Amino acid sequence: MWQENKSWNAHFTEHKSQGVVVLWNENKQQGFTNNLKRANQAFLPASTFAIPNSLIALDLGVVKDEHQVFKWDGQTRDIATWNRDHNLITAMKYSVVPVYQEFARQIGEARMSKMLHAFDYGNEDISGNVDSFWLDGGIRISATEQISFLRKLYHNKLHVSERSQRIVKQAMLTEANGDYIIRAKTGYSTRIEPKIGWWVGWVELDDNVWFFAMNMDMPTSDGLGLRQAITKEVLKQEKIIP
Amino acid sequence: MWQENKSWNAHFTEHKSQGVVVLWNENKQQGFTNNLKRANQAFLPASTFAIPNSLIALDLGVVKDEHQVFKWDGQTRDIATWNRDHNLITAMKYSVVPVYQEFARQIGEARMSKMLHAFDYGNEDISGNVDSFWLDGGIRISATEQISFLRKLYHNKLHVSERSQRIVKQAMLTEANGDYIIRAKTGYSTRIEPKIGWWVGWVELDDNVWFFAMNMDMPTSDGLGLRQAITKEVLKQEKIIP
Ligand SMILES: *C(=O)[C@H]([C@@H](C)O)[C@H]1CC(SCCNC=N)=C(C(=O)O)N1
Ligand SMILES: *C(=O)[C@H]([C@@H](C)O)[C@H]1CC(SCCNC=N)=C(C(=O)O)N1
Ligand SMILES: [Cl-]
Ligand SMILES: [Cl-]
Ligand SMILES: [Cl-]
Ligand SMILES: [Cl-]
Repeated sequence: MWQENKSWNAHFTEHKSQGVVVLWNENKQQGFTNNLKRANQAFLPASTFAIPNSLIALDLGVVKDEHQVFKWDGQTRDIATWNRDHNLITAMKYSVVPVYQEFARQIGEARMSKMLHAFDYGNEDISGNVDSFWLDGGIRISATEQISFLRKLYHNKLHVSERSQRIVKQAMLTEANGDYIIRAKTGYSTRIEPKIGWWVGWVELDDNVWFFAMNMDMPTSDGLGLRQAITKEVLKQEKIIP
Repeated sequence: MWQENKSWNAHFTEHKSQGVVVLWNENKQQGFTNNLKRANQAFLPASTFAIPNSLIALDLGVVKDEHQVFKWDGQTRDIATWNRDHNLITAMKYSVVPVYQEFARQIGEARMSKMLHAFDYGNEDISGNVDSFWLDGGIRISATEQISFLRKLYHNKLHVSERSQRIVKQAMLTEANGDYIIRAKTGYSTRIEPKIGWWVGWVELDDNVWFFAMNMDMPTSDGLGLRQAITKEVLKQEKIIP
């Protein structure tokens, strides 16, 4: 099921990094990883929680559709792309935490807990503030657990409406060309050590789908680009992308 | 509120070509073109008919979803990408005419005629073979009529299910990056003169949608890349994409 290829460790050590890459081949039902222990270590999801958050908000009617405008509250925050109006698409593209905090408040602790357990999402513990539990609370998820959750979302197998899953997968669109399509979500956990960066999603090919989930130590914000770069080095090495 | 900007003709003249580019700014509700007369001139849709054809097939249940396999009939044809199995996604990516001909045969003349009237699609005339009318029959559509049809599709306003419109817009995915998303469909009309190439779709920005419809004379197949190249030249000039 899960095959450890320690050869991939060079992709982190060459960048003075520490992390895990997890790949799942949907057609052969095989998984690969550089580090089995870290692949099964759970971390704060950070902005990768935007995928289950958006799913629940859509299914419960908190969000009508991907065109609904969420107004900026006129308060300037550190990330410049946050200080403007957003919809479901740009909220995910720019990881607009205040938009998702409002989602969680409208969803409520009771319904958030039931959906996360139905999703089998991580440890299913929303301990902490309902608007911040994925940033400084008790919810934790591993790379392999991200893969399992994403595989259900791809097949529309999650216990929400098919429309909700289609819309969220549309918002996950990150990159597309004649060779591949990448639907993914970035993450950056900073409020509790260890500071890590996430990148989870999948690569759609013509005749296969390659799921991926990676996290890596992120002591400073200068290495955020390594999240996508290290993953693409593994995808290139594995003949998945040219 | 159309605006004719003959400056764009240089993008055609540089390649010793002739054609029309039509842009629609959805936010401002204003249009732009290099040739107003040709913008309203109707041609055979050719493979751009894959958009309404897939919509009808999905809504009628002829296609269950985007994963359903349409097996190759065994006949070797000129374009090698046609000689394999395809789903709704790869059929649109490779413009696999035999797949779409099979769609039209299962839809039938009566249901195809009424769907096109409901769509207000072009001259709504499906005269000819039920599996070739968009290639050598009587159906005609202009660039401005293509944009009219695409704007309804973008807002889920066509008189089919919202699900079928979402799936087709997923199949239209052509290119995406951090700057823009393009959902579009190419076309090459070769059976009846004049030989023309098509490119219709839209460019999704964070804050706006730019619908485009272009057609150009295509005497030989070696200029097909000019369909996207000239459109991007126009999009770059108007500061729509970097
Ligand atoms: C989610 O992981 C976070 C949020 C919890 O802070 C957001 C913030 C960022 S990048 C912030 C720094 N930008 C430039 N220096 C991301 C991200 O994934 O890029 N998500
Ligand atoms: C639709 O417009 C046609 C069909 C009617 O033949 C298909 C064929 C092509 S050409 C593919 C590349 N051939 C040589 N380079 C297209 C197209 O739009 O590219 N659609
Ligand atoms: Cl978030
Ligand atoms: Cl959608
Ligand atoms: Cl076709
Ligand atoms: Cl999409």
